[PDB]
Amino acid sequence: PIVQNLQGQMVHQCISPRTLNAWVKVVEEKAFSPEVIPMFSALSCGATPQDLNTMLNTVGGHQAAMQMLKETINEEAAEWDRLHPVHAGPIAPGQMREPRGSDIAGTTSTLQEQIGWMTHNPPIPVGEIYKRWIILGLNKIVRMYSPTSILDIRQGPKEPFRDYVDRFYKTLRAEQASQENAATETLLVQNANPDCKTILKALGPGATLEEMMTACQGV
Amino acid sequence: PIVQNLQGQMVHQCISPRTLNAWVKVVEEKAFSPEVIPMFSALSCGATPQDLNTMLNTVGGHQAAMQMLKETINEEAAEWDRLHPIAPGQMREPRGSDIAGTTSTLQEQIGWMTHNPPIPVGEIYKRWIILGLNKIVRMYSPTSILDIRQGPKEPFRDYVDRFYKTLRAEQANAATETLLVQNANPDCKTILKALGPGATLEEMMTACQ
Amino acid sequence: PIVQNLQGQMVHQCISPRTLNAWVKVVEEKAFSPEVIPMFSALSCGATPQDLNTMLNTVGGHQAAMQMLKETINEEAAEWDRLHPVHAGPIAPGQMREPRGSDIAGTTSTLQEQIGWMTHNPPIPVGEIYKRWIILGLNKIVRMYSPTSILDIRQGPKEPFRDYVDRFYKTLRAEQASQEVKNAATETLLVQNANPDCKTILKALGPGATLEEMMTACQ
Amino acid sequence: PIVQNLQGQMVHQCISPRTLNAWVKVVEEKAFSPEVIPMFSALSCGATPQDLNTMLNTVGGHQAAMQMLKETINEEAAEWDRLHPVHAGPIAPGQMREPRGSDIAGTTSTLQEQIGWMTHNPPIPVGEIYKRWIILGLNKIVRMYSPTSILDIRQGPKEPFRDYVDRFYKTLRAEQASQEVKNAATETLLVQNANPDCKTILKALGPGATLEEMMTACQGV
Amino acid sequence: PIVQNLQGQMVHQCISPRTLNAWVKVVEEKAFSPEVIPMFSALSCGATPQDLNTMLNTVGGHQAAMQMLKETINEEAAEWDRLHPGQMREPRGSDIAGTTSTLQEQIGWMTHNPPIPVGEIYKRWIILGLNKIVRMYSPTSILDIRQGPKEPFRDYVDRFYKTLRAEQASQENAATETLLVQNANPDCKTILKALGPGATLEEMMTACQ
Amino acid sequence: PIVQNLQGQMVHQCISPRTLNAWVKVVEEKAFSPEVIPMFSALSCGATPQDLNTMLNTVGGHQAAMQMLKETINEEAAEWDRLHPVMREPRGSDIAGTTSTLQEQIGWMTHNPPIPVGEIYKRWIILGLNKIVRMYSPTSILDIRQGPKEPFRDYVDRFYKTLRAEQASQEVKNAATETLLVQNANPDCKTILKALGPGATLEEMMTACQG
Ligand SMILES: O=P(O)(O)O[C@H]1[C@H](OP(=O)(O)O)[C@@H](OP(=O)(O)O)[C@H](OP(=O)(O)O)[C@@H](OP(=O)(O)O)[C@H]1OP(=O)(O)O
Ligand SMILES: O=P(O)(O)O[C@H]1[C@H](OP(=O)(O)O)[C@@H](OP(=O)(O)O)[C@H](OP(=O)(O)O)[C@@H](OP(=O)(O)O)[C@H]1OP(=O)(O)O
Repeated sequence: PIVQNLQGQMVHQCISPRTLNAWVKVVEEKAFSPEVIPMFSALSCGATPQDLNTMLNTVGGHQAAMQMLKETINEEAAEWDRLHPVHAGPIAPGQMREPRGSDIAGTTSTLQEQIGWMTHNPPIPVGEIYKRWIILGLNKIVRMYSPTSILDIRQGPKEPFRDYVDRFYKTLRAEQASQENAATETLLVQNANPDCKTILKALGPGATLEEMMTACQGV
Repeated sequence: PIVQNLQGQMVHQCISPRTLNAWVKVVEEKAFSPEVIPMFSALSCGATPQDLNTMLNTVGGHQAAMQMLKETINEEAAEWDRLHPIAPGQMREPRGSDIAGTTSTLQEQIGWMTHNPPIPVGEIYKRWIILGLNKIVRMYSPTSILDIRQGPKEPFRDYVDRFYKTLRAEQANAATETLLVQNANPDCKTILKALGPGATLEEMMTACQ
Repeated sequence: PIVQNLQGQMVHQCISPRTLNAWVKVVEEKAFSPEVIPMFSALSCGATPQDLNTMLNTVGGHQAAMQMLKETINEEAAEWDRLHPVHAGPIAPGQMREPRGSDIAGTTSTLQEQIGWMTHNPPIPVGEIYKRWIILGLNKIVRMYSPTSILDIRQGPKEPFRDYVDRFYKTLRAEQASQEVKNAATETLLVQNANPDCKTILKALGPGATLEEMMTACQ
Repeated sequence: PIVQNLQGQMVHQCISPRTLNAWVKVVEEKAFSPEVIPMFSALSCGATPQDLNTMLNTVGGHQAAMQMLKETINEEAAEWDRLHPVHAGPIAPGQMREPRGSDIAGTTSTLQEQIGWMTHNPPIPVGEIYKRWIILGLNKIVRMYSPTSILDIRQGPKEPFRDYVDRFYKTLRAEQASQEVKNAATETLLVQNANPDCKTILKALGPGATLEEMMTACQGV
Repeated sequence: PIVQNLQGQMVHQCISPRTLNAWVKVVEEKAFSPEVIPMFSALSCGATPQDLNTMLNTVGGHQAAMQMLKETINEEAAEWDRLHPGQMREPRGSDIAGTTSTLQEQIGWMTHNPPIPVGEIYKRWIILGLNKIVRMYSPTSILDIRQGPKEPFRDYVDRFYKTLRAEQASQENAATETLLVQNANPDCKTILKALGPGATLEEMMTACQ
Repeated sequence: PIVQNLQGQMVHQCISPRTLNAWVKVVEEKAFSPEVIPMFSALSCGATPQDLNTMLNTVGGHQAAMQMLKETINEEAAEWDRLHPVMREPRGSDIAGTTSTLQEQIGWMTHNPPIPVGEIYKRWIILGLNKIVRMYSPTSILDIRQGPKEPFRDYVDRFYKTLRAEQASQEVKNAATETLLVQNANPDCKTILKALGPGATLEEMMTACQG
């Protein structure tokens, strides 16, 4: 990554073995659960395109997801090339060549060029752009790899309400690739067992989740 | 987080993998026991709203508690917007979603936190998060304090352990402790009542040994 | 904690996750064995009252011991307030206010104030004072939670002398006897409670035998 | 490795035990799967030829692959010597002798000479050149140790399409030591080797479908 | 410990949790095998008497050995007081052992010009006591190490020099070579005597391969 | 070890617990396999004689090998004293850290020009470890024969692993090793290898015998 030292310099630093092993183990253990996407975004803090490619390429399995991710990266790179055409001619002294789509993705750019863009005045954050594309692709992968539909989450006859809500919002987070309505509240209240459904319907509209789980604690 | 370097400057630093793994494992292993809230407050030392959202979002399970936490954060953000509705260099004040890192960038968060005077959006957001976590800890407590009664052959030390564990869970005030003397078995209750008021817990546990 | 940087300044540093995990695991694994108190004193090196409260509050179990520790801390704070009365007289124009009992315990003081007292010239080491109180309370807890009395430590018929002396001095360390009481109780109880073989051998060594000679003769 | 410190100096640093153990365990657990090569490239960040030789020599097994790697390194060194004949003359003042093939491989060069080449202005990245050669040899080893041909990857009757594509691009990555492998023949072989149901759906999607659309259309079949 | 930072200054540093855990686990796993003494000497690099007392006091078991070590430290302190009955004050025996000296005084002696290494002296005493403990905790006598009928010579020499290192509290003579050749099984004994006197261990183990 | 700080100075640094534990675990797990010697050379990077003695003395087992190593170190020190008759000049035992202090070792290693007592001692230690590795080698290269159904890759693995063990080195390939390699292969792979002809690289040999 590119981090700031003690002398106030933006310098390049080798990616640590702890970060590599952490990302590899996160992918091995959690597959493409939603919480993988924050973790990735946290483990690639200040990363260069080379570091991002390193994190993605060290994954051994999930090659379908990785190939999808390459297709998404190519789409976003083509859009970047359409919106930011690199002008021909020679580069002025003291200036950097403008990055193509593959330059942001670390395919046709060197590490020295990536450091140059990221530490230039004004900076071109190629690492953050590439990370944005990668996070788009990973959102697609998370939505695709979601196992269960939200319509199939129904509270058991003797299942506690807390576990039912856990499965509900876990499934919803998996299918939306996001933790961010009225249809969700109605689907939530509708799929409860008769007791909790009667209590929740008795609570009236406009109720919060804390009140809902408090009213069904032990029912 | 935003930390002070060995040269005296307040700079931004990437959140360490050990802190992330430590928080994730704390949530996975301890669920929402009370001691999770201090640990969190220690692992988010000097954290920005982005770092707080990172710590909360890396949690895989307990999505009911996390959604409750989002509701609490939205409530506190709406309250902030209600309590905080032109100079040349008048810096913009943070909205509710700006403190929560929803509508603010890392550059803006560092801007508020390092301004003169500073607006510690990280500490405010951490205050809201700790409120929500207090609610979650209070709800996830298994037993009520009124249901903590000393067994016929239960040692007094274990009974006090369960008593103050449950009490700590439900109080995420001082008159509740009176229940400790009331819910003891007849022997220990008679001895403790004989000790009178002003008796410390050490004397109580010694008298019932 | 408060540590020294490169330019010789005493600055505040966030408590590391390794120290937190080390303290939590020490409490979980060793309960309130005596060696926990030195370990604590080592893990809280240079700690502020906030850091000490963090270390105490991260303990999940032993809430009876933690409440006892809170009572002891309140006692020592009240004694501090008794020994340092707030004087009603002429204060110097640059006279900094002295910390109260609750200020040293981190209850009514902020982190900036704690750093202020600890880094002042001359310093008021509120962290070391609070750590002294906490170590007093932990001493009480260790003394109370000691399972066996020293009078009940008797060498087994086939128990090796090394294991018997190990249990003897472990129990003695747990009960915390003064050097005179530990020397008398050690001289009479140690030799007296040995099995007939080791007792005969030890008696054959003559008076004034050191523990090394006693354990060598019974090997 | 040669890294930059807090004061912006390029200094030599002893290779860390964590990097050594990480590389050794990666070789022990993953053998010569493709993902080993990126990992290597990450663990040898800023490495000198001496550090590269250290990482390669700490490998205990796979001595056939290691000896092959020595042959590849010697070939690339001979090619370097063919492309850069050092002039039989005296070294200019304030300069360094140009590195031969064995100098880049750390065989006939000292650590101080490697630091000299790597920290000179302009630098001669002997570590990056040697790493390029090593990555060539490791690419050969990965392609050779690939167990299955891409032609033998056929979707099972009840195998999910996601697992079939996983095995497909995993095998293809192993056989090419690369992930930029998706062309026309791979897309047609991919659609062709699917089970009748998924093959009918994929052909019904039409030409030019993305992999996301292909796996979405065959989800739950 | 007192270590040198990146700016060439000798400063005091808090003992790291990794060193504490390393020492505690070394004592728990290896007990008082000889190799514990070098490890200790490595983990107490640059340590003050306070740090040494910290390392010794964190040991939970082996309280007999710890009391022995305390007695040995008191003996060496009494000997130091016997040898030492703008002039800086000299440290007494209890000052070197960290009993009657503060951390400020220890740093004062250790960082003076010329330095008075109270930490290295205390470490010398502690290593003496630990040598005593290692010699006592040795399980087997060297005279009882005899090569088995089908035991390889390499394993026999391993046990031989492990036991010898345990009873010497050091691995650094001729009676050991004669006892070694004497304690071999008949085959290896005939081969070793056929090698002749003055044979090195490499030749002895090579001849029995 | 002696490492470089921010002011460009060579200063002494306490040996880390992770390096000690790494070396101890390497000895416990790998015994005296050849790859231990590079690992050692990497874990003692910039080490002082005191640090080298620390790494060697923390080994709990293999006391026969450690005593052999002590004998080799004493031989190399006596030879150093014979070749260099007498800051004070270092003796053989001074380089081995026996009769020298840490301050003296730092003095020699940080002098201009430096006297690398750590690198000399490390050379001696690596000599002794080479002896130990060659002795602890289990099998002779002449006993490595390809099984009837053993893949050629595994046979070459055992071949060059055994050869590396018997020479304490990887630079071992020559004409005798190539002819012994082709000779000890099973009839099928031997026929294919003979069909390749001379000058065939190991890559071509392993490709021709695949499957
Ligand atoms: O006190 P800590 O926060 O736990 O700092 C440690 C310490 O780093 P510094 O002393 O440089 O701050 C370790 O250094 P050692 O002395 O053990 O070598 C280092 O380990 P490395 O040697 O592997 O650099 C480790 O870093 P890592 O996280 O990469 O394990 C890092 O811990 P933090 O990174 O968590 O601060
Ligand atoms: O001495 P230990 O308490 O057993 O500490 C180890 C050690 O961690 P540290 O050296 O950072 O304290 C391992 O680190 P390695 O050098 O083996 O890498 C680490 O393993 P990881 O590398 O996987 O982090 C492991 O952690 P884990 O529990 O996740 O296996 C952790 O053990 P504890 O966590 O029990 O302290």
